[PDB]
Amino acid sequence: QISVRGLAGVENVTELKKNFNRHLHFTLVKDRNVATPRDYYFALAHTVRDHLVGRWIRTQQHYYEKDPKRIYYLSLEFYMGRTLQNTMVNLALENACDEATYQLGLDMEELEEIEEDAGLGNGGLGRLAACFLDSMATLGLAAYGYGIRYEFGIFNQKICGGWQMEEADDWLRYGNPWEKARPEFTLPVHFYGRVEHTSQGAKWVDTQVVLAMPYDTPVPGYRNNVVNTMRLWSAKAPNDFNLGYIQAVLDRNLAENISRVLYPNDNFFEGKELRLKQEYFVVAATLQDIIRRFKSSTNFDAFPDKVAIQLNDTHPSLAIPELMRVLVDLERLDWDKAWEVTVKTCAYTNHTVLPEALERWPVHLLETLLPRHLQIIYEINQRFLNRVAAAFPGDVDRLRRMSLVEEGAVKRINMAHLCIAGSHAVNGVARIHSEILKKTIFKDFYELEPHKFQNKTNGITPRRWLVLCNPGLAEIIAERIGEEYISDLDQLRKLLSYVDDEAFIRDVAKVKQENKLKFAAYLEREYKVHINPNSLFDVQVKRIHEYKRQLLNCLHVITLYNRIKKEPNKFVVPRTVMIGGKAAPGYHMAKMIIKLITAIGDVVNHDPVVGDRLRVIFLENYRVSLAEKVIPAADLSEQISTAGTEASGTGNMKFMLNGALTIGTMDGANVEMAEEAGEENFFIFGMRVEDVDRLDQRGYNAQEYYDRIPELRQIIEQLSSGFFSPKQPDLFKDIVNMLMHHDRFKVFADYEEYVKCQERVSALYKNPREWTRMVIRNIATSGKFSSDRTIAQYAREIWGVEPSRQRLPA
Amino acid sequence: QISVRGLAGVENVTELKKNFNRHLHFTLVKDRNVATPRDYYFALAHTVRDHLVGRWIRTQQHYYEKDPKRIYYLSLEFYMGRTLQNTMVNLALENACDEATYQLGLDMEELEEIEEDAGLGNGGLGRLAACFLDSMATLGLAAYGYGIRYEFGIFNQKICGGWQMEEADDWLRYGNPWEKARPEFTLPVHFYGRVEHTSQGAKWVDTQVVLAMPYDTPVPGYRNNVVNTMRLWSAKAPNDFNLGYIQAVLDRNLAENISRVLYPNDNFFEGKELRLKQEYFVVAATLQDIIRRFKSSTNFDAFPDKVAIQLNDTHPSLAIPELMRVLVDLERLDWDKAWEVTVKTCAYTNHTVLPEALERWPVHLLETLLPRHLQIIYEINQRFLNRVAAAFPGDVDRLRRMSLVEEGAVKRINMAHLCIAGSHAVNGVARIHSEILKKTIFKDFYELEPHKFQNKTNGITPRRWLVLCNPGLAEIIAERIGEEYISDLDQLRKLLSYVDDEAFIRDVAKVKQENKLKFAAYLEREYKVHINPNSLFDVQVKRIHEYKRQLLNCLHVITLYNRIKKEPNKFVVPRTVMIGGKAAPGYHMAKMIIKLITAIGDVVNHDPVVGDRLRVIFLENYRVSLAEKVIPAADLSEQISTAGTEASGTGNMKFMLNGALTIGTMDGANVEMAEEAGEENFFIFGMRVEDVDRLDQRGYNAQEYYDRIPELRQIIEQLSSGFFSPKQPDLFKDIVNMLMHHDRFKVFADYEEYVKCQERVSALYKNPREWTRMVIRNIATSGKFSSDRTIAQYAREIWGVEPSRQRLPA
Ligand SMILES: OC[C@H]1O[C@@H](c2nc(-c3ccc4ccccc4c3)n[nH]2)[C@H](O)[C@@H](O)[C@@H]1O
Ligand SMILES: OC[C@H]1O[C@@H](c2nc(-c3ccc4ccccc4c3)n[nH]2)[C@H](O)[C@@H](O)[C@@H]1O
Ligand SMILES: OC[C@H]1O[C@@H](c2nc(-c3ccc4ccccc4c3)n[nH]2)[C@H](O)[C@@H](O)[C@@H]1O
Ligand SMILES: OC[C@H]1O[C@@H](c2nc(-c3ccc4ccccc4c3)n[nH]2)[C@H](O)[C@@H](O)[C@@H]1O
Ligand SMILES: *Cc1c(COP(=O)(O)O)cnc(C)c1O
Ligand SMILES: *Cc1c(COP(=O)(O)O)cnc(C)c1O
Repeated sequence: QISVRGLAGVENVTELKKNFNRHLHFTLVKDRNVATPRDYYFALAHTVRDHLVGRWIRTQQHYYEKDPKRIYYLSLEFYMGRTLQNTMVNLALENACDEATYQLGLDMEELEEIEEDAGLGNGGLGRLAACFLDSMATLGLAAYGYGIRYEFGIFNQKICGGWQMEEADDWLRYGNPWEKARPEFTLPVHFYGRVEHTSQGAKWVDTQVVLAMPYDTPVPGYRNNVVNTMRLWSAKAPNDFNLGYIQAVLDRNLAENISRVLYPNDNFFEGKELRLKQEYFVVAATLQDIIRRFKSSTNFDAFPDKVAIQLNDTHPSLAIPELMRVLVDLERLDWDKAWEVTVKTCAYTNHTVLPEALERWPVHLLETLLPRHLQIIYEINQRFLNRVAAAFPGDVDRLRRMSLVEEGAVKRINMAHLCIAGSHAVNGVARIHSEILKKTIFKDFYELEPHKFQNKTNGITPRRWLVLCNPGLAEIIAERIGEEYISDLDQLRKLLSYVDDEAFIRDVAKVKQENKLKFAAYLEREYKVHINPNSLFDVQVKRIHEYKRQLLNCLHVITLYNRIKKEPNKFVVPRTVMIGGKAAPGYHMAKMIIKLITAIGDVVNHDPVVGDRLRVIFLENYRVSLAEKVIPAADLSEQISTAGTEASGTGNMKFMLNGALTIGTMDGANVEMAEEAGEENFFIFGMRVEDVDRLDQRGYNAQEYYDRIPELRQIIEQLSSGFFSPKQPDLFKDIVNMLMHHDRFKVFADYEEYVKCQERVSALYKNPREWTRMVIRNIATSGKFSSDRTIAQYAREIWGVEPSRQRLPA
Repeated sequence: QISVRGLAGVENVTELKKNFNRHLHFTLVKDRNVATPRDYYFALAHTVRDHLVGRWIRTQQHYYEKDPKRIYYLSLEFYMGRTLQNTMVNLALENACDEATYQLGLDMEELEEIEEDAGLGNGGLGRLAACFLDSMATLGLAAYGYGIRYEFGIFNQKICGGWQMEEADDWLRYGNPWEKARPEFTLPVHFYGRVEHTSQGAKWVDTQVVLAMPYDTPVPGYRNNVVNTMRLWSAKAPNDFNLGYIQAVLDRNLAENISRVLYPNDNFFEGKELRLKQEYFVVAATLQDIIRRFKSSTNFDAFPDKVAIQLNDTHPSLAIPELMRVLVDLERLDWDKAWEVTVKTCAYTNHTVLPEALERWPVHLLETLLPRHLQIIYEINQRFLNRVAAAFPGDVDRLRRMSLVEEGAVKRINMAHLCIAGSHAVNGVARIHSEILKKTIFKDFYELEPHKFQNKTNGITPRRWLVLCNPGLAEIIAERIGEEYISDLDQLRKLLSYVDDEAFIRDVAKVKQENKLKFAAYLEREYKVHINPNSLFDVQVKRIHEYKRQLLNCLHVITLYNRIKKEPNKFVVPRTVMIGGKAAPGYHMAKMIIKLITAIGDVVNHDPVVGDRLRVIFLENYRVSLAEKVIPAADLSEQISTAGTEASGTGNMKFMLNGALTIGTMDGANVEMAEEAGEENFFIFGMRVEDVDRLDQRGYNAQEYYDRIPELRQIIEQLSSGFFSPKQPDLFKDIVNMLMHHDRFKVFADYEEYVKCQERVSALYKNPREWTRMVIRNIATSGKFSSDRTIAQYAREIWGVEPSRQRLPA
């Protein structure tokens, strides 16, 4: 059908067909008379997977021979989503598989919908790791993603009576055809115990052992025959574990619980023992694998020339004292030499400045669980602070501020401080965020070691986030500028030459309308919800958080509703307002925000006077596969966090690439997006970081805004009085009370400017041709936000390796 | 190499080779440069498994079309052992696979040793189920084995300091290539709750749900292209289970523990809740599957014409009240009609008369866990006892004896009574055992319903237990009488014509010597133990139990030792005495017996005066794969249980078929073995059942034997005084005290006759030609003990179906 999907050659189609039938028979043990769509999905998955095998084996063989510097990306989260389509795209098999299945009487799109998301992350941080793996493979880097194979990923969200309910995501129930268990490379991980000091160094003894069993998933690069590995560890008890008899066998679950479930908090630290066990488990198993591979190339001076470890936030920070432990206690290196190796090997990426998100582990927990690591952390701290004292003599308050050990009611270790001390590079994830790091929370560290601090603005992979989810747009683009942009997204700038081309304008607008029709249809089928496909699709999808200000969106929606009720017969641009995202199960205010949104929908969607001029829809169970459907359908992207709070954002970039205009604050990467597209082509509003600081200095008083803005007062009165909850009039009191007396995110302060900016959005939507022209200017300047650009920068500026677009032989 | 192993055709060998290489690449994702023997085993297993698929699909298709009566064999235990060789044997692929692997530079025997036993049973009862499945497939019956897929089977036994230690049998660690998960046929099972009575019958409500997920294993018949199914259920929690958040997900293990571990007691009832859950779980899931398959053929009058359910002991006895529950509560049949259907569908096999082995469940447990089933059991009991009262008016003690409900400190349900009331047939497992049932524990039931009681003497499959484990013997037999005997074992009678044939005598003796050399070699390799291969191999392998009297064997061994010490320079026939078996982890006396055996070895094996005239070896970790090695090597089979205690025995039959002579009591199937071979060709000794009864009537006084037999007194003094435990002189006091004051199994009473009989064994071993002639007479008359004979009898006399030796088309 479409060119970017590759060729459907007769020989290939014929071979895919027979391999599909072979798997259906020999692998699934079914005949076509009792096979279900799920069986057909599996037969296709095994057929496609077979094409990865040769490339996977030859890629790993190649790294063994060439011995390049290896990149180890450590993360507690990898939000991969579905794998089938991505694999076809990267191997150029999509059209051929479409043809083969069609000849077999099957609709491939239908089979794709059967696959479960691999949801081993919470949101942005996890999904960034996934885009990064795709880019590292596409750029030919010898890169390995290491994490935990959670049995249960991020929970499935059900909405019941307008409230979030959670159910376990049993993603492995039907099997996972994309992983290969490797029980032969199982490794031991130690916990608890005690330290004993001998004539010959420290020894960690009397430990409990848990086994780490690896499962390997292939990561194909884009049409370059490179297939890298993501290795995820699963916890297993040893067979003599606890070894009356029956109870000892049942108690094996204590050990195996380490890999059972993903902690479901986004941007929030919960200091539980099980989480600490997960963090050490991934680090300890991974480092043994790293050292093994390094020895199979005795002198660790070359270690940093052959190994880079990138810490995705502080969650794998124990890699620093673990590497020291191994080098000092096991390999017998002197401390100073070991520390030199460690610093040159490790680099740290920070993804947040919110205080409640920073990891500060109680000393008593580390003391019990990881006694030798605590000793090492203390020694690191003493040596570090000796350097600080030498650099800033007499500055005693600096010593307390910079210490890895925090004093107080309960002593804690600040893991960010540990990572900075033990890494040769520290980066933020968007220019404004990296600046904020140097000016505020890490200022002291920047003054001691300015050379460590860098920026690496985030990106997204244009394979998944354009070619895969929006083939219509990819095609009309390729028609004008060829296919090269898929691995060189900066080529999209060539599209500026078409901003006055009538045919292109029409095609861009047509693709959006088709995407909107398709999404409107999906809504009716799977959720029996009707929507007007000619309305402006106004979408805010991301995790539910106070800092992301879904509440500000709600205030605008109610404003719109109230204005319609006031002048029913006045024309207003019709909108469908869609808000989706998951709340952490323990985050009460986030759960209340979900209920407010559905409550607003209950009123608005059933008021005859509104008609279909305004609809408010809560999109249930937002996840990667849903993002792939809704983002291509969106007209307006809401990126409205309080300035200074969203470190980068990446949903923002997905919307830009897919033909939505953005309404947003000057926060995170929004700043760079506006810079690339031009401020005239972006709907910017609200306080800047400097304005937020000014307000904090004089004191934020929400009452002032309530007193001066009658439309806002009306909304608050509606909320308090029970207008949106007739049977439970005080249902939203916690929300009102937060907004009026302890709003850390200054929702009222940006309300007036937000509403006025939304009016400018509506005015532009009334002129389709100029709306589309502005869309073309955004798509055309989205190239900087490819994760290929991001990864090339990490490679050259942190890891010391050169990317390559050269193909291995098939 | 050898004929019974089939043909090695060029086309087949070529195809096996390329499929082996294909699996190594695509399935295992390895190249030959990093592959290990384990990878090679897996590649071979997948290659062989592919040959099962077509036959498996076509067999099950065939049953769907023809709609024959289906046989459901319900068991909590299936002791399958290894699958690779058995599969090759039954598909005629052994020689071809041997040739293919040899051409690839691999030794197939080596690869076979990598496979784990599937050890989902304790011993005889579990292994009987496995032989039965093989026979049902070989006889073309539409038969299904249903059980539980335990994550951990029977524990691995390690001996440390002469004591048994247990370690978990993590048999699934590397995967199981022989099963197919079928998550699509998952079914709900209910627990707890309460009963509510409506206008329209009872309703079981407020239950907790556990899901039963099936895994299917193929069961190939011998060269007939039939492949039946063994379906084993695994426990899974529902996704809303327990649904703070993290704890709710971790608590899923409560539900999943149902299928975690096999209870490791042989012939001993332990009344624990988890065991009851396992029993209901298998029954409830299985019955839904049965009914489903029956409806997909509304009138249940035909149910017994289309379904037979065989209960392997009382462990699945809840099938009776569950079937009633489904028919009465769900399908709305009247009670009397439902009971008629149930009785005609169910049949019960009893495997023990030991009181401590009989299941008697506390009423309070059933009341809490299965409230509706308890109501039904009460109703069954009332109606049954009404029949008894009508038949035996005024006999009130009979009413209390026959009741399903036992009165006392704690009320219990007698599950054997339930099974008899609810089955149209009840059988024992050897003629003497079936007689014992009618004369003692089930006498009252036999008087009420004589027609229900039958015998079905046990058997073993001659595929695994001759062709597979003793190819040398199978071949020298086939040379004389052709290959037909492998599925018609009665043809072995033809061998009586060769009892005076000098060439045959020599060949039989040669095969035994080769087996003994091979086993002696295995001992040195894997256990660094040296043995004299010219000695008489005297073996007792079976679970460790007081009733099996390993202790009597020990007394003979010590007698032999003491006699040598007394007259060192007198010639005695050299023996290697091997004893193996597992003790239940909580069975203290059994663990003490293991320690006594190793203790005797420590003394005997290191006494220079004994030399290699006597060796005592404890065979560690006895299991099906070890049985396949040691049984072909044995000269003397010890089958020495107290008369009346071993219901049948099946190890006895394995030894007979493999060229060992038997020393044994007239117990279980030993009686029928002696009858078939002739008493002159069997070493029979000891009390008969009638003698044991006589002694019990006058009172067993062990002191009498001690007082009259000086050789016995000497042994007891040695045990008490610390001769076999220098550092812990009173280590064996529990044993001595049991033997002298509370021996339920009358070890001393059979001692004199046992020792004298062992002397006759030694005298015959001195004459190789006559030893071998007697061996030929045993092998030649072992035909009755094929499980094909047994299954043909169940089919004709209980299930109402005809066996068939006709081949399906390949
Ligand atoms: O090896 C992990 C899984 O191995 C499956 C298995 N997987 C593969 C396999 C084979 C090829 C593959 C190629 C790409 C990605 C994944 C791949 C996986 N071979 N065997 C078993 O079916 C499953 O129970 C087990 O957990
Ligand atoms: O850099 C990728 C993304 O990382 C998100 C992010 N996620 C987390 C996060 C994610 C999971 C966490 C779990 C425990 C403790 C803290 C945690 C913090 N921190 N930062 C940022 O909010 C977003 O702007 C960003 O684009
Ligand atoms: O389906 C059960 C197992 O399915 C394996 C699988 N097994 C088969 C299969 C395929 C053919 C078979 C033929 C005979 C016996 C067993 C057979 C099993 N196909 N897929 C997966 O690799 C494993 O993770 C999963 O538990
Ligand atoms: O019939 C097969 C075999 O069954 C054995 C047998 N095994 C059990 C057994 C096995 C497991 C049990 C678990 C719980 C409670 C009772 C249990 C009883 N009962 N009988 C007999 O001892 C043997 O002579 C016999 O040949
Ligand atoms: C991209 C993405 C995110 C990140 O969105 P932000 O708006 O940057 O927070 C979260 N969840 C999913 C499923 C995504 O695909
Ligand atoms: C046959 C067999 C048994 C049964 O032996 P008995 O001597 O009849 O108790 C027990 N265990 C294993 C492994 C077997 O193969």
